[PDB]
Amino acid sequence: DPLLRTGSVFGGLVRDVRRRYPHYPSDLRDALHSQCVAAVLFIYFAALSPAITFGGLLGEKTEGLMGVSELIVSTAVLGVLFSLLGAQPLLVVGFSGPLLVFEEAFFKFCRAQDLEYLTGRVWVGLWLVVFVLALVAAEGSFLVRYISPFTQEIFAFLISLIFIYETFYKLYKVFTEHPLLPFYPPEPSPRNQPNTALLSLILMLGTFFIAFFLRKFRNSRFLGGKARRIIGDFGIPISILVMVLVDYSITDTYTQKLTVPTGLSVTSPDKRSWFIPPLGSARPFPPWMMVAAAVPALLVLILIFMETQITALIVSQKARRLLKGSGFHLDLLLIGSLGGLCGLFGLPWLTAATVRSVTHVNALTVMRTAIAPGDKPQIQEVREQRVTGVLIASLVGLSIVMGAVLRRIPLAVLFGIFLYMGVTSLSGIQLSQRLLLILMPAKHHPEQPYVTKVKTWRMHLFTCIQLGCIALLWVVKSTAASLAFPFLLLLTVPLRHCLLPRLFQDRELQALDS
Amino acid sequence: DPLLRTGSVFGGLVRDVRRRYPHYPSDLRDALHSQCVAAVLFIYFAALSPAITFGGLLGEKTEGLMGVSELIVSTAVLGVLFSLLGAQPLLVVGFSGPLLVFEEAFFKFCRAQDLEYLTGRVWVGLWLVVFVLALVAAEGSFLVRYISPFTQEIFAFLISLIFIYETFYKLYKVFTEHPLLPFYPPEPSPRNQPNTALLSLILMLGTFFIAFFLRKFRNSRFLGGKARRIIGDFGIPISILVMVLVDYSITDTYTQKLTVPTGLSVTSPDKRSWFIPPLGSARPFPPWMMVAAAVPALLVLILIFMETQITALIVSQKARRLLKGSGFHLDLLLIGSLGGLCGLFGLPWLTAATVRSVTHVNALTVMRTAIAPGDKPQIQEVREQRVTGVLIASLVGLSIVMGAVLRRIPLAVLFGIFLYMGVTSLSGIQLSQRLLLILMPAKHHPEQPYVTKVKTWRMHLFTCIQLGCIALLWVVKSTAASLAFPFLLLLTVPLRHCLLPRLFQDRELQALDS
Ligand SMILES: O=S(=O)(O)c1cc(NCS)ccc1CCc1ccc(NCS)cc1S(=O)(=O)O
Ligand SMILES: O=S(=O)(O)c1cc(NCS)ccc1CCc1ccc(NCS)cc1S(=O)(=O)O
Repeated sequence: DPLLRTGSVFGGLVRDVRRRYPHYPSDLRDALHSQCVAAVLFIYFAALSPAITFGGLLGEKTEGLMGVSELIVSTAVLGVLFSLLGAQPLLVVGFSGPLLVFEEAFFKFCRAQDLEYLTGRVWVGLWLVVFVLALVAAEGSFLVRYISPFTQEIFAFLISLIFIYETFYKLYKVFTEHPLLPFYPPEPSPRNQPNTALLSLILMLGTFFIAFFLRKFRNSRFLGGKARRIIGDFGIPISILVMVLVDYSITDTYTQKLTVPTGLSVTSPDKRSWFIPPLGSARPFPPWMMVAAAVPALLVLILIFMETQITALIVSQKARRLLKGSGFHLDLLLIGSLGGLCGLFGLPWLTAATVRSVTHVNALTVMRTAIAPGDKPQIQEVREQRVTGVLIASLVGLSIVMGAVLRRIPLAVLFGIFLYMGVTSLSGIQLSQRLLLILMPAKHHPEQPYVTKVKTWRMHLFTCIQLGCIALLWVVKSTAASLAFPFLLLLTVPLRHCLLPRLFQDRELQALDS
Repeated sequence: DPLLRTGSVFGGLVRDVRRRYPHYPSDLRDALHSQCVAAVLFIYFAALSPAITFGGLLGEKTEGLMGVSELIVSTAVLGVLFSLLGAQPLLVVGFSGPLLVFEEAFFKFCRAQDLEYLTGRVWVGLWLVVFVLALVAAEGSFLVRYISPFTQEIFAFLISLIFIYETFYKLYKVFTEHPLLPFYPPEPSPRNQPNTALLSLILMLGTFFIAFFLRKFRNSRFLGGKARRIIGDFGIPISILVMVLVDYSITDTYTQKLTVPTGLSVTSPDKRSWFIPPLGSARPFPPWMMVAAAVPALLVLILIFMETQITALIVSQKARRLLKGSGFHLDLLLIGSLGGLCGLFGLPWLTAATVRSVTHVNALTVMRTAIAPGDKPQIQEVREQRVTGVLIASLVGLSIVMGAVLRRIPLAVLFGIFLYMGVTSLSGIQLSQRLLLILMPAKHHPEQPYVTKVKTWRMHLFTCIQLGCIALLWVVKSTAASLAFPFLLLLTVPLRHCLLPRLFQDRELQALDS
């Protein structure tokens, strides 16, 4: 019962520490195997590229005040610290879209009001630290028990769908950069090149298909058990290596490759330095902003809380075989304090990543080798340790001095890897199965509790409600009011706890929503 | 059994006619369904393109004396006649590689000895007719009982492997004429075009994958049974239509398309006419060639007999549920007489096609709708009728006046269709399963009679012997002694009936070889 209120200050944090910290030698010892290496290799590529993309976008939006190096430094430091001190070291911290939206809006507000951007960020971080400490002190992390699988399913489905849509847009943009033309006259990124877009499509599809086939090969009967396990562990590294070699063999055509800033330096050394004075560099900071910086701190707190808590709820589900423990009080305090302290150095705030953490947990899941003939395998154990997160964060940080190797890796292989990750992420959601059940006839439905105890027409209405909520949420972030997305997401708890029982019966709700 | 000798002249032919001909109204009536349309649409494309390819090759080899229109006319006429009068109307007649080799060798011999080519072909055809009549009269078609599944599996495996290899050398060739170049300066088939090879590869892979996925969709649970059956029947037409539409949407890039001669005319109207005088056109024909034309007739008879009889053996296997009957005496007489009469008009000889007939039978197989969960589907029936062959031959003949539609179909879609056909053809051979069994561990082998009653190491030796025979046969036709391939193939019957019992036991041979 980690969500029970004790009535004493710092009680939940004390319970979390006392529950988790004794297992530390086990955490250090569990990581000696070959699956951890494959997980590290996969998740390092899964985590490095979003840093580059969001650093480029941030540099575009904030006129070069924050760039790629800032995001890389923040990711490395925060990930290392959280993995070393967290109670759930299987979470992956990084930048996300809502944080980018908030940063852009805050930059617009600061520019409109003739204020300094980084000093305002500093005071926002300080107020966020104060608010997070106050919230943790009052055991405010017990509201998580009010978050039903309704909201969790909606959030996960929307996040994975958005992830998938963005990979396809970045391929489309390749083809508009390099259209297929009848004539290519002979001649600052290259433009209007032949054989580029089709080769990128081929590389993406090949990487995806090799990864899928090697994943399917695990449950076959060919070769020995040890060889099957080893080959299935390293399916994604094998796909990446094979497609990189295929791309390297062809030396006539231009393909876009990974680029990283070289050296540890700020993006714009003339405009700013590493340390941001809290009282102002060129102008005094007015005290009224010093006082009024609480509201953006409140918005950041709401964003970080909702994201981290929903991710922690999804990761620690009972069907996923999580044993060593869970952290609902320590992780929030760690993330909030580190984010608030990051403001003094002009570094962006971070949160828990949903797709990356889910993929990290999936990569470490061990299935039973005694697979029943013609039966779906079941989870044997999940390996819990602290080495993988530290190694991933260290590699992300050290990627700055490893640009020579990274310049040989095309982006289409990473596009295929992202497609594989997004497709795999959608298979662990009950909404996916209840959406597949719509196409099949009613006489072929499995023996799930929401099939036998609920009428067929009364079960499809729940799925329709969830789909409508997801569509409304996507429509709202598409527009310019995307800053109100978290409030709209938290609004689904009153909907389930006040309006849903008025339509459905308690028995139906107990089986459908569990 | 139809393989028993009666002791009277024309006894086997009389028995075959009396067994098969009463079912004629059933043969005409069985064709009223939707699967026949899909089979016709698939096999028409399966049959038309080899005529074009072999017509081009024949025109190259014979200096334009025989071309594409001659092959089309021969295919149409012989197919229509055989389907109307045959006892096994599920066979598909057409040109093959061995026939091309014989024609090239005969042309070389005629050129070296200063003789006319078509008159020699006329006399070869007449001697072939005489030999076929003599062989059929003496009940010589009872030697087919000495052809064990050893030879049948060897032949089928080799033929399918060659088919697949040739589909990948015509894409390699497609890439070779259109290499990927850094620069494409603007400047008789087009050459050195951009975006052609990669687009052809994409079209091939897309057609193959759509066909495979739609074939897999048959055994799923989505949608109703009727919709599943209808969609699975038309998987290959749907793949072809979708990929043709995709290619048509892109109008910037050059792709090679189907071309057919227009009008009904001889390839070289100046050199020859439709009728070949048997006494000589420009020079008298020496009687010594008139007498000595028996040996090439013997070679042609051996080739046609072996190919047609092996194909008929493979098609009429007991596991394939053939009911209306089989023809071992009527089909040989029909094919031999029609081929011999074809010589007078300067048309090439035809034989039964293995891959095309196997695909034709597979396309008309009906599987039981009561599919057991987690179990292989069972064959319910095979639709035996005469309409499909007549329609396919008529369409092949009429394709001359339908070039406008045919010019919009790229060849890469057909390459993908050929790959699908070749892959599907290899799944009905026991050698395929016994070759898959090598990779799997000995504790996972099924309960087939060649597993339980034979030691594991003693069964792998039979597969090695078969593979060595196949490799030797392929090596022999690669070289210039490919005219002796049929003799080498028939040499495998003494090997099985004289040498194999000296090594294996009676029980081992009975279990391993049917
Ligand atoms: O976070 S994602 O990995 O899906 C992502 C990937 C790319 N490119 C390939 S790494 C580009 C953008 C995104 C995230 C886009 C996004 C997601 C959620 C929200 N919520 C807004 S309240 C907003 C965005 S936004 O950046 O398009 O505004
Ligand atoms: O008969 S096939 O459909 O495999 C074929 C197809 C193509 N091109 C695409 S339709 C080209 C050639 C062939 C057949 C080649 C062949 C097959 C068997 C033999 N054995 C007789 S000794 C010989 C040949 S050959 O034409 O290469 O000599």
